[PDB]
Amino acid sequence: SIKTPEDIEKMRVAGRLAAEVLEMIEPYVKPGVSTGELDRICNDYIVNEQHAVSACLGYHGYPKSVCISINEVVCHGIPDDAKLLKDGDIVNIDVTVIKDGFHGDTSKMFIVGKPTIMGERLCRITQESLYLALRMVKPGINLREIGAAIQKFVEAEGFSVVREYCGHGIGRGFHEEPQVLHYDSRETNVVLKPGMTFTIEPMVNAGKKEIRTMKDGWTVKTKDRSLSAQYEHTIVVTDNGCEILTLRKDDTIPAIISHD
Ligand SMILES: O=C(Nc1nccs1)C(=O)NC1CCCC1
Ligand SMILES: [Co+2]
Ligand SMILES: [Co+2]
Ligand SMILES: [Co+2]
Repeated sequence: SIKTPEDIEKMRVAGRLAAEVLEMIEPYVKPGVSTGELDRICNDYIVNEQHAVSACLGYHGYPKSVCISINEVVCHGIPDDAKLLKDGDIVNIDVTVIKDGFHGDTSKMFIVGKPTIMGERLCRITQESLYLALRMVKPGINLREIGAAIQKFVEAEGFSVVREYCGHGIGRGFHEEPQVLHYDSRETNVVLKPGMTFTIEPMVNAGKKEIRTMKDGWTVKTKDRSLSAQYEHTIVVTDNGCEILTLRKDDTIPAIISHD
């Protein structure tokens, strides 16, 4: 749908909160911490300090506040008090906060302790795949073009794009239309218009594209057990570009992108 300025104002708030959860949690992502504790830290911050709520907690049956996906876990990794992070791990923490009725959805990769060459590369390339997509967002561009660009970039770096999961519209709803595929598909025919709000969250595997759902029904792993990485931002299409609503202090892309 198309958001009104009033709606967007609220999404800036929700987006900022979600981004601040990732900024706040970064220092905590080190060797020895459990994903369960990280989840608790995020939730306590969201509820007690931001006076907001995790959109993930309870969503479609999800049992935790954030999704934490380590190494080969592609997405929806369930925080676990017994799962400890260690040197070299690449970890995605996907956050979604609701505030004043609107959602802010974002994720980033954290590398624990000493990064491995491939781990740093996969994360960097993945973030750049998101950045290149964000730099294309403007009225008139077709979402299919963005998916094509992401895939082309990722595969040229020897990595694969997960097909199953995609970006999504967002607002009062967590996952609204349209679907934002991260690969070229004729199924995609959406011309961007001002006011549209959605996410871009490419999941990239170091190995093959195939994935598999684990026994908990949420955790997804690469079929070949290769490393996987993902970054995500929620944006609003502006009259001549876009505004990243979940920009962080560490992001290396501007919040307001304009074309012409
Ligand atoms: O439900 C999804 N993600 C969640 N993260 C935390 C709680 S729920 C999700 O990505 N769903 C998509 C796959 C099916 C429909 C869209
Ligand atoms: Co999800
Ligand atoms: Co997300
Ligand atoms: Co999302």
